[PDB]
Amino acid sequence: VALRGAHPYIAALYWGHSFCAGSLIAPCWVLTAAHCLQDRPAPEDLTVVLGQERRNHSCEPCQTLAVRSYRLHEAFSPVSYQHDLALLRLQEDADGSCALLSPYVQPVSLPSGAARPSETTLCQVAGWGHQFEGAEEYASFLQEAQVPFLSLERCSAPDVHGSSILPGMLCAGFLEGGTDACQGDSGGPLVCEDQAAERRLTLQGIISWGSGCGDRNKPGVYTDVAYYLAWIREHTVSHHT
Repeated sequence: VALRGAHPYIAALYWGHSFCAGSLIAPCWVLTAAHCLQDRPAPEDLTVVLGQERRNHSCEPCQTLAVRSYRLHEAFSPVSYQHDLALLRLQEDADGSCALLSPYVQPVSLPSGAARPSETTLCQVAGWGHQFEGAEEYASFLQEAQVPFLSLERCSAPDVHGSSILPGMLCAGFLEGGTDACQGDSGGPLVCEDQAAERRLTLQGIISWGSGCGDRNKPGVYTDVAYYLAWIREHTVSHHT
């Protein structure tokens, strides 16, 4: 598998000094977490960079886009984080174009929903994660971890995430194994085996919440993209029908 062109769908989202990642699901659409947008920033103050290697760093294949509008799931809860997803409609330029697809910028495929994930499913989470403030020249690189899907039964254990796990959420990671809580970003991609899909890997999770960087790792909790599949289709459709 490739490495600088490793996760060409991952988007870097900026507002003020806050940060979130998301996933390019088509040239004009990015999928992220609703919690990233719950304070309702003006679309004009958002910046999306596709193809970025280091946060805050410009780069030759980096593409910077404005956002035209965005939609949070109408039922998102800021308290429990149930239904933690949003769509960004990117601003098209003079030509009707949004992301210029390239070897560094490519959309990720949505799950089929045919494929019901199991503890044997293999996944990957990408993100930048924790980085010490100051000294930009030392900005971290995108990194990735291989994580297994973690059953609802094991995730809802009192000892793991308890009654905090709600329908529409899924878990991935190791019970004690470690190292994802310091490397994922709110809204970032969990990409897993679909097999019943044209592509080998599809986007099956959006980084939602989990244990704090620094504490002992728990599995991360992700928005279960497949559960919202009709919501994502309906709000991206090209034509009213």
